[PDB]
Amino acid sequence: SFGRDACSEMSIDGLCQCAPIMSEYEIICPANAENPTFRLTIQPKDYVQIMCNLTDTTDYQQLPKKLRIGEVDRVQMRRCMLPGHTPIASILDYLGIVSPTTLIFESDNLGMNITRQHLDRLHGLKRFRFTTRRLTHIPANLLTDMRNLSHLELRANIEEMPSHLFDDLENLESIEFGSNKLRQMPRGIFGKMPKLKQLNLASNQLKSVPDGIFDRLTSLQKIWLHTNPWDCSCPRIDYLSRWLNKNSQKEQGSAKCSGSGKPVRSIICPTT
Ligand SMILES: *[C@@H]1O[C@H](CO)[C@@H](O)[C@H](O)[C@H]1NC(C)=O
Ligand SMILES: *[C@@H]1O[C@H](CO)[C@@H](O)[C@H](O)[C@H]1NC(C)=O
Repeated sequence: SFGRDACSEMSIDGLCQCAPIMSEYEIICPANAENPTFRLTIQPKDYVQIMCNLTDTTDYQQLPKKLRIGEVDRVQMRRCMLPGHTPIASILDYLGIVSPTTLIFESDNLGMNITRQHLDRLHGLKRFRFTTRRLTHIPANLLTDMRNLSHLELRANIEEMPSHLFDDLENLESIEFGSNKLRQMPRGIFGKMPKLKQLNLASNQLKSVPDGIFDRLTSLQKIWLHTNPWDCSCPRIDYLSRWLNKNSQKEQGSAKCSGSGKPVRSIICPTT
């Protein structure tokens, strides 16, 4: 585990400087640099933040060596690059970060397309947040083996969602897919979700949803569908209008119609 003694040792060799600030530790890599490659914030056994400023993936050599942070709950990686075709878990391993419950990877400088390999050796993760302003295509295998995952947030201007994205992810409790550019939803995307309580599909580009999309969401408590250009023509909006009327208590905010602006829940489709 990383402490005051481990922090003191770093300020002798000169590779990286450590400073005991408040109840945590601020690590600057390289030490004495105006614009450091790494800015680490370590609050022992609780939280570890990695503030990056890399021109290329090669700069990961500037990371503190022989560092043994140990067990940490939350890991926040801001502006960091994917270490090529190597898992993000390697950066965690190099720093001695053991069994993280949460991982937040926010970066507009990824350098490449996020693959299943970047998320490898992270099957024990409970919470995962991946944010990028850049146009990102998500593969179907990306979240495989992430079976212990209960919270997932993906804000990446994603246009299409692969159908087998949540294949063998039954422990999921919360999904945040807000402020993406999603036009569609696959038919059996939320098939095996017996533990999902919260689902956020707001601020997307959804005109419709396939019939029965939320029927297998038995544990659902909250749902966000607002700020979507919902096509409220019948019989297309029937399932969603009926579902949002029956599960009005679950709806957070109000999903409105493209033309009128009337809540989707207030639309009553006829039978023909
Ligand atoms: C990142 O590093 C470059 C030099 O490579 C520097 O010009 C820039 O100001 C740095 N940015 C931040 C936010 O530190
Ligand atoms: C990611 O992959 C897609 C094809 O699946 C490609 O069109 C896109 O340009 C790639 N992204 C980057 C940043 O190269």
